[PDB]
Amino acid sequence: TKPTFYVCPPPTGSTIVRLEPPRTCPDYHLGKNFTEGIAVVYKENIAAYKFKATVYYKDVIVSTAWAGSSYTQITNRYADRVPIPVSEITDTIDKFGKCSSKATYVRNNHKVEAFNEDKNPQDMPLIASKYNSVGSKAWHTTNDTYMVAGTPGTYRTGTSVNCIIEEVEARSIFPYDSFGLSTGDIIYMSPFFGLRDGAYREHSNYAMDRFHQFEGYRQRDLDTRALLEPAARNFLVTPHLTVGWNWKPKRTEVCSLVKWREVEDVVRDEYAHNFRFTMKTLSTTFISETNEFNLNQIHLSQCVKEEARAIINRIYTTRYNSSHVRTGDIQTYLARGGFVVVFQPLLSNSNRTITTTSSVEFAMLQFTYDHIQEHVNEMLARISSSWCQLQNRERALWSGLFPINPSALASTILDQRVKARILGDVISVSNCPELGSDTRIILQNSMRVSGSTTRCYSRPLISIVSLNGSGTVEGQLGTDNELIMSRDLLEPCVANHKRYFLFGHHYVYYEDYRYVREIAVHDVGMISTYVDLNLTLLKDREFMPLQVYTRDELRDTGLLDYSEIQRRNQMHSLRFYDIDKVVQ
Amino acid sequence: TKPTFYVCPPPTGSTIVRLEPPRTCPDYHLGKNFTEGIAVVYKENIAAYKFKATVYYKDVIVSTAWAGSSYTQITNRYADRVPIPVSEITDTIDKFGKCSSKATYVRNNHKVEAFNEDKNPQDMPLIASKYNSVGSKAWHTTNDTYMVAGTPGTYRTGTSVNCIIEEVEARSIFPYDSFGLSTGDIIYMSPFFGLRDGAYREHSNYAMDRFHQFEGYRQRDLDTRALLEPAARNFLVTPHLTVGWNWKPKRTEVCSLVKWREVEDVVRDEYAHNFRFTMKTLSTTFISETNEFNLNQIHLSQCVKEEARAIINRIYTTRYNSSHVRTGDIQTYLARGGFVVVFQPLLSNSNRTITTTSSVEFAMLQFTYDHIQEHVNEMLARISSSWCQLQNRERALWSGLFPINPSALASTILDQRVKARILGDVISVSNCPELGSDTRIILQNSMRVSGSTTRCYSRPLISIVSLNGSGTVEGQLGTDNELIMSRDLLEPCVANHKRYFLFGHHYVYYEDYRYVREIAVHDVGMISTYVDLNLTLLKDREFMPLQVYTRDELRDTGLLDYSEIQRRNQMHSLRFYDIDKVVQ
Amino acid sequence: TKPTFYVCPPPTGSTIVRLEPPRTCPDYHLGKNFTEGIAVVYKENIAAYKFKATVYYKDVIVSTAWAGSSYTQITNRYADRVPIPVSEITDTIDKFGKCSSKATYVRNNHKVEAFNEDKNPQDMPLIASKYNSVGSKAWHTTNDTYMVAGTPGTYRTGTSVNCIIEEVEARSIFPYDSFGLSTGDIIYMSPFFGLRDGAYREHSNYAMDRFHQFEGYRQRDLDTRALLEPAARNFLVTPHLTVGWNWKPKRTEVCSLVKWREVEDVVRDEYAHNFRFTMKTLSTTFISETNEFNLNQIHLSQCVKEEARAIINRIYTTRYNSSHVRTGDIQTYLARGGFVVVFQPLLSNSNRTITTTSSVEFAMLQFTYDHIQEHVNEMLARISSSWCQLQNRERALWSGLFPINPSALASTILDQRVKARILGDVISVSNCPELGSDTRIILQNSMRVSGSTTRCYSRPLISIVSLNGSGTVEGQLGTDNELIMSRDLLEPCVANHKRYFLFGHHYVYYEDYRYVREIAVHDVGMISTYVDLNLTLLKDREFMPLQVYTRDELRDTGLLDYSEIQRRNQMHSLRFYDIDKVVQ
Ligand SMILES: *[C@@H]1O[C@H](CO)[C@@H](O[C@@H]2O[C@H](CO)[C@@H](O[C@H]3O[C@H](CO[C@H]4O[C@H](CO)[C@@H](O)[C@H](O[C@H]5O[C@H](CO)[C@@H](O)[C@H](O)[C@@H]5O)[C@@H]4O)[C@@H](O)[C@H](O[C@H]4O[C@H](CO)[C@@H](O)[C@H](O)[C@@H]4O)[C@@H]3O)[C@H](O)[C@H]2NC(C)=O)[C@H](O)[C@H]1NC(C)=O
Ligand SMILES: *[C@@H]1O[C@H](CO)[C@@H](O[C@@H]2O[C@H](CO)[C@@H](O[C@H]3O[C@H](CO[C@H]4O[C@H](CO)[C@@H](O)[C@H](O[C@H]5O[C@H](CO)[C@@H](O)[C@H](O)[C@@H]5O)[C@@H]4O)[C@@H](O)[C@H](O[C@H]4O[C@H](CO)[C@@H](O)[C@H](O)[C@@H]4O)[C@@H]3O)[C@H](O)[C@H]2NC(C)=O)[C@H](O)[C@H]1NC(C)=O
Ligand SMILES: *[C@@H]1O[C@H](CO)[C@@H](O[C@@H]2O[C@H](CO)[C@@H](O[C@H]3O[C@H](CO[C@H]4O[C@H](CO)[C@@H](O)[C@H](O[C@H]5O[C@H](CO)[C@@H](O)[C@H](O)[C@@H]5O)[C@@H]4O)[C@@H](O)[C@H](O[C@H]4O[C@H](CO)[C@@H](O)[C@H](O)[C@@H]4O)[C@@H]3O)[C@H](O)[C@H]2NC(C)=O)[C@H](O)[C@H]1NC(C)=O
Ligand SMILES: *[C@@H]1O[C@H](CO)[C@@H](O)[C@H](O)[C@H]1NC(C)=O
Ligand SMILES: *[C@@H]1O[C@H](CO)[C@@H](O)[C@H](O)[C@H]1NC(C)=O
Ligand SMILES: *[C@@H]1O[C@H](CO)[C@@H](O)[C@H](O)[C@H]1NC(C)=O
Repeated sequence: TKPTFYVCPPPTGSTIVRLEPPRTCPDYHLGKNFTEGIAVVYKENIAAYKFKATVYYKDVIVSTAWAGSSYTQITNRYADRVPIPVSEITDTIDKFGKCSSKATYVRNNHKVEAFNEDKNPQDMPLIASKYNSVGSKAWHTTNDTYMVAGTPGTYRTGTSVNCIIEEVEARSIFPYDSFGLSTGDIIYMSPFFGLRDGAYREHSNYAMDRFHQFEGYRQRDLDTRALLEPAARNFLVTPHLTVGWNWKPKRTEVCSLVKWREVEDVVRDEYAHNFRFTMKTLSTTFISETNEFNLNQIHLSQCVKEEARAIINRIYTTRYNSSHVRTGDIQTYLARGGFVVVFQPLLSNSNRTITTTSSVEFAMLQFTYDHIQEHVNEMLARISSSWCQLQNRERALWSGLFPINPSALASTILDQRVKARILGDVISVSNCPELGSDTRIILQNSMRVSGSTTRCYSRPLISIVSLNGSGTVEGQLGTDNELIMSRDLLEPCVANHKRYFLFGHHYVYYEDYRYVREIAVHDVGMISTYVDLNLTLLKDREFMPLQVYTRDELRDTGLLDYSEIQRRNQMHSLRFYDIDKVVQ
Repeated sequence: TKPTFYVCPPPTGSTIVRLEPPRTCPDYHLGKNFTEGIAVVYKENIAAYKFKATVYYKDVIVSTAWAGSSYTQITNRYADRVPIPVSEITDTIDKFGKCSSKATYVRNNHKVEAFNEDKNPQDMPLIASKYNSVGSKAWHTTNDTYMVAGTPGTYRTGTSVNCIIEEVEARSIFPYDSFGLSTGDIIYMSPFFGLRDGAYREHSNYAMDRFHQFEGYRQRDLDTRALLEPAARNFLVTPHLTVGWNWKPKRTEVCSLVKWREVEDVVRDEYAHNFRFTMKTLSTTFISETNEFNLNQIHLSQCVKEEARAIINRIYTTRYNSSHVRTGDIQTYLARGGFVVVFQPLLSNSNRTITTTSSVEFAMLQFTYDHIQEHVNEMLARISSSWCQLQNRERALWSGLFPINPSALASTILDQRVKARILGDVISVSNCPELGSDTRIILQNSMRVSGSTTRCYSRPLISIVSLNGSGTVEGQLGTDNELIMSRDLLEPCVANHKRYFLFGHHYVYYEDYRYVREIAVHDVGMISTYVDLNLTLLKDREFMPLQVYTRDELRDTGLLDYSEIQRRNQMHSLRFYDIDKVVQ
Repeated sequence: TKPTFYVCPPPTGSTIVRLEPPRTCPDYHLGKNFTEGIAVVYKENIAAYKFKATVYYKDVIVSTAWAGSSYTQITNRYADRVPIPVSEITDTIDKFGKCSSKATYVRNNHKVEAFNEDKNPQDMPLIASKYNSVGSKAWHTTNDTYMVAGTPGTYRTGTSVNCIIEEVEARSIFPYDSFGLSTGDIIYMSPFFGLRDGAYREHSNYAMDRFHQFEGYRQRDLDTRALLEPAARNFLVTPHLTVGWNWKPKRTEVCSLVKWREVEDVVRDEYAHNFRFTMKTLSTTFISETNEFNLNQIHLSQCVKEEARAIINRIYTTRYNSSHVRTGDIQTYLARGGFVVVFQPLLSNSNRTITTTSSVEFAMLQFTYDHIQEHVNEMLARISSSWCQLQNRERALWSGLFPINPSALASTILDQRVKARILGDVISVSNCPELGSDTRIILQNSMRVSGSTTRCYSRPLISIVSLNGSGTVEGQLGTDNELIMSRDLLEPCVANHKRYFLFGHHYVYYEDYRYVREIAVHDVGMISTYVDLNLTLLKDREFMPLQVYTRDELRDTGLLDYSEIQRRNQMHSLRFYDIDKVVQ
């Protein structure tokens, strides 16, 4: 509650200062050279190469029964899948639509045969299965299996043979040196093995005697009974069945890269030694290197070039036909995480394999961060430039207002109470030491000069009585609790005089140069020159490691688990038998 | 180092200007109409429907031995799994807990039988396996397998039959038209096939003679020897075993959608034709359309409605019991990426299938971007409003300070040195052309008027001597290196005169109207009116395509790989035999 | 188009106000105590434990042929895999590199034997398969299979036996109580079962008579014919083959945690009860708890401690050898989502199992949000501090300029036209009520005082004629369309008088105290004191649920699908046979 006053001795030319000329503000050259265009992004092809084939085999069952007193007993049953030799196929099924009843094959290196029901061989028609729905079709000749019992006390052996033609779906994966079938049989030969076009250099685990090729082969549709259209056709006689598939060259069917996404409007900027591809429709930003990608380092990449050319030409002709024009041939870049962006640059009218990560967020995060960063940097640059203009403008008010009141402005700028004079075009400042304790300042009642009536004081008079015995100073009350050491502020005595003066924590009121009243500072109504800026801060957040499906849930979508079946079924003999007891 | 001076000819009323009235600032109406409430998010169910069943079968082994000189030789061994007909089950096992020793079945379309050890049929008790741990239990009758040798030189055939009852776990996937068992057998009949409640319209690949239903069937627990509780029970006699499972209706057990996450506090805002669901506890924002979702377009969605009703009612009663109140029935929205949000709106007291993506991460990105965007937009709006108030306030200082010094303020505003006059309520400006070269300005030593002593000049006097022969102008030094063409700035000769004047790069010092000294501008102490704003920019970042597990690592978690086993084991005959040699 | 004037009655001391002292601005203490260091992040090990083993078995085929008239007929063929007893192995193959031609085994609890071709037993050399490429090698003795036909009308039975030694790859998963082989056989014994070191306490589903251990066993390489180096070796005789594998202790080979990523420069800050690990090279932020993690709660975690010690010591010695120094032993924290960060703190020179999520995004998002939040909060703090200094500085201009023009500044601050007086050190304001309608203000032509020539008016004179009959006021035009009710603003008649005054929407021009002309306000040239701030807002974005591979694509990378093979092949008997017809 104690007011602090100062005592400012008269200044001296010692400390002179000046206002700095207006500072220049940096011009922020934020903005890069970009390039609009069209892009097609390609990922690695992880799917298996899928085609359709046919299996031709005969089901040769050999049943041995023991005819008993009142029953028949099967004492053996040997089921076996045997191939159909290509001679019978190309000479009987695709000729008359019939299949011989006699199996001729090779087992244990011997040429063995077998006859259904031990009868004369016939040619039976191939009849569709009862479940021949779409896709999975099969034609067989016999619905019955033959066995005989005999007279009680003897063994009799029967035998069935069932000509079966099934359409299967084959499937081969890189490096395409084998393919498995829906029946479960692995065929250790590439689907592109042949005799011409350098195909004889494919992989094959079989001898060339098992392999037959029919150029111009006209396969037969067993439903419409009509020959199909000519097409080279491979036939391979596996020890347990015969596979046949339409031959197709390797160069035109499989390709390591597949189109992932077409992007109509991209923008390529160049940031510090690296390219950047911003795609605002996907909200995805890929970051490549400045070098081109040579598609000769990747196996089987012949599709992408022409595929992307057709797609990119269509996109340009359908969207940018009139606004822009092309500027050269397509460029190929390897984006980060294993992607391949085929980029066509537009202008306005003015060996290994690639492994792709399984994400797109490392890119969506990149786009979002780039957006916020670019925008916030632009806004900060604008704030900075605007701030400079405002300071350079306020320098004029400060420089133009010093003549009117130099001491107040110099005390504000230096954040310390000082007394300043204008010595022409410069300012001579001087520190005002604060009035210490042991000092009693008494306030006089009247502002009138003694005896004189046309002249009166301007500010209230005070008496700074000293306590250390240094006498008694008699001055008057300056401004902002500044105590001048003289009474040289007089004025012509105005009429209807009313003034308020700041005395510590009070506003003393003087009417006709005499004390009238006093009012606390906290009682006077307030006027604010302050403009408000209530800026709130971003709060801290914590992200939870959320998931839509767990690994268990993702390994729970199939009908059977191979490892489960094997763990449960491979202890059939341990569970239900005693493998440790010996019989003597 | 050369100072540049100007020469300002007297202005003319030609160019008059004025201060613009205060500009209005836009009121930013940033803020949307939101709606708090509770939500439950549902994903597609990708798991298989799992139940428990029992398999009843007999292991019929037929061994053929050749008794030799000093050894016995197995010349054949035919193992086979055969069904247990439902008559024996429902009449002997669930009646006395015993199983007949005689197998009666159908092979090759003939009714065949077989007897263990070729003896009289018995009824053996079903005994638990030695490995009957939790879950996987099995009861069998015989631990031994019977075979006989005979006299050296003859073949003898034995036969075992082992009654086996196993509890398996069945598993069926959409569209639920088959189910596989832990033993490996596919049962081509839906788990919900029956005779009542329209169940006879399910899928079945078998004839109705193989199917038996026992309404009110009381199954028997082979451990506590006690009947279980009544429940309709289906029995199906597959050619190789008999499956039995408790029947359950399709409408009450399987449902395409499963609850993923309950969210207690959500907020639905409406942004440009689309809904948005902000969930601050998950930090996830889903973006749907304005339309409701009809759950009748999705197969098997009967669970979600009532399930969500119970959960949502519990959540309200446990958290928002007193603060808010409900405002109508639940609404169903299809969020983006394939999710289903069942949203219950609160208020304060004042056919196909759905395919779900495997990542809500695009939604965590959405939430984070929405947060930064909303907050930064709010802060920019506040900066803009505050900026307007500050400019509208500084307009008062500029307008109020022009009378004191019009030329300085007009030179600052126009960013060009000009001379302005106040022609009443307007300002008449005039350009000040800069003083060119070939001009020598000489500085006079004394500021005193010749002869006069009570009158002296205010600013130093200069002599602008010309070189093109245009004579010699004699004026004095104005302010800011302005060269007035006259000497009309006089003053009453003050006592103790001290002034500093700016002469190019120097402050010339004059004491009693005579030159005294000079000081370089770079030597005078400085006072700064500048407030600092050191704003730093966001730097560029590069995100690496990081992963926790690769695709290989994710295909390395199982005990066996089916394709690996098949590639290695299906060349057993090629590796270890010579399939190309013929014997003659 | 109508100008609005005011009428301000003379103020009264009633409403006095004052400028607020400068407001203090909060010092933003944004900044946390961080700790630099090195970290190694460890994920859960999901891969199977993979080792190499050898299988020793004999292929015993038993063929029964029926020699016919002009052909041979196989009436049975029983293939079987039989073990090689360990006596023959350790006494003949690893001694001489030969294998006996006689199989001795146990089937149906009887000790059975069999001889290839029914000949005298021999010792045949083990010969490599023709396909012995890298890795998968196999040595067998016979490429041929023996069978005989006989005289037409009789059955003859042959038999092959083929000694086969294959190198397989075994594979066991947690809790390591079984392992499967590449041949498909499950071995129900832990790979770490033994006789010493407490290994006899592992899991084993077999009797101890089937198990043999050879301490110091020197296995034999069948290619270089040389003994290998000594190593304890387990042998187990499974009912269908014999497995042999080098024994290795459980404590030194398998460990639940695997090193995921080494991070050279991390920074651990402490935010609200939780630790945070910022890794700027990965752009990843993990958020743990303040507690240490006890690695004794996790099974098989013995690797991580010493592994991380070696790696962390190497990292320090290679990068931070001279800049920093260590500050204690390593600390172990469980980050969120199931990760384990082993953190070594640096200083400058001044039981269950852990389940890991499959993401590295919930943390890349965390890092990015932390970066934007920290930077934007720092910038907002700087804007706020700068704003305070600027307001505290502008308070000096407002306080210092009130003496010059109190009414204009008080009208601007209060955003309302008022009339203010300076009553010493305070300001007494008074509201100026606006001049209503029914009032005609007439403008006089001359500014000259009647008769007097050395004295003239300063502002144009007006006559406010009243219409309600209240007479006619005669005053003059004040400033800013303020209508003073008196004519007390006179001036010494200057020469060359030129003034512009604002009359509504016009600037009336007066030359020598007489009306001259008028100009519309919209016609006067403009000067702007306004500094521009064009701040643009962030626009709304929508993220699409993008994916690189779908779930189908990820389940399409294998050669065969087990469930597909089983669904297609398990209806072989239903498709191609008639299981519903009975023969009588
Ligand atoms: C061994 O026995 C089986 C039967 O156990 C024999 O199968 C028969 O042969 C038919 C020809 O292959 C086969 O397909 C037939 O039916 C197909 C389905 O069409 C429906 O409408 C039929 C009435 O016209 C109806 O009988 C039939 O119902 C049977 O099939 C359904 C299918 O799920 C079962 O649910 C039933 O239980 C029942 O078994 C169907 O509802 C039909 O598409 C077939 O037509 C073929 O040919 C057409 C040319 O005209 C062509 O246009 C069409 O696309 C098809 O390719 C065909 O009519 C049946 O399964 C069965 N036939 C009968 C009398 O039901 C099998 O042939 C035999 N094998 C040998 C070698 O002997
Ligand atoms: C063919 O031969 C096999 C043996 O080769 C027969 O199996 C026997 O029959 C028992 C009943 O099915 C079967 O289970 C028994 O043991 C179970 C384990 O309990 C433990 O504690 C026992 C102490 O009393 C101990 O002997 C036993 O150790 C045996 O089993 C473990 C299993 O890992 C082996 O590791 C050992 O080598 C040893 O063989 C166990 O440690 C036990 O749970 C069973 O109790 C059942 O019934 C209880 C009712 O009272 C019930 O409460 C409980 O829940 C169980 O359901 C039971 O005691 C054994 O494998 C074996 N018995 C013996 C004497 O070892 C098989 O029956 C036979 N098949 C036929 C048809 O002939
Ligand atoms: C049952 O019959 C099969 C044949 O049907 C017998 O297999 C023979 O035995 C050889 C030894 O195991 C086996 O491997 C031999 O060839 C390997 C490949 O090397 C190549 O270069 C050879 C030039 O000399 C060339 O002949 C050979 O071409 C054959 O094999 C390739 C393999 O794909 C086929 O594509 C061809 O069609 C052709 O069949 C190869 O191109 C070779 O690595 C082997 O050397 C081993 O031993 C070396 C020690 O000196 C060692 O350095 C090396 O690392 C190998 O371990 C070996 O020469 C062949 O498959 C075959 N031999 C012949 C004559 O082709 C099998 O032995 C028999 N089983 C029994 C028990 O009777
Ligand atoms: C700023 O705004 C927030 C939001 O309502 C408010 O809580 C806070 O009190 C405000 N601060 C000031 C100083 O007005
Ligand atoms: C702004 O702050 C940064 C951070 O320390 C500093 O490097 C830079 O020099 C500062 N700029 C100015 C102009 O002070
Ligand atoms: C602000 O800048 C944007 C960007 O070009 C522009 O469209 C807009 O008109 C500007 N606003 C103002 C008021 O100048």
